[PDB]
Amino acid sequence: DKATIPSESPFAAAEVADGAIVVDIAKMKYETPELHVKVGDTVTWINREAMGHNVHFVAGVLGEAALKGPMMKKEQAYSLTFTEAGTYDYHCTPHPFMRGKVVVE
Ligand SMILES: [Cu+2]
Repeated sequence: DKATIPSESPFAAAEVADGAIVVDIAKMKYETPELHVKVGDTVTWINREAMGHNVHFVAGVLGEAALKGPMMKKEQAYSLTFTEAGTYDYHCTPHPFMRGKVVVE
């Protein structure tokens, strides 16, 4: 896979890891819709809003399978550790007008 999943469950915003690269979700948007990171980095999405959101990568992007992340409640978080250079587009499953990308290089 081009990413590993530290936790299949969301977890509390306060539990975000030192060194994680944070993307806030607020105002029905990924607040950093184009993020550039290094191989080995952990990206953590944190939902800052009442409405639930996830991150969803279709099949062939992070590996063979689609990665449909868990729904994050307000002040919940979810991480992916990127292990290979590339450009990885994602969207929010319930809100597909929410689009983002992670560029690993
Ligand atoms: Cu959403």
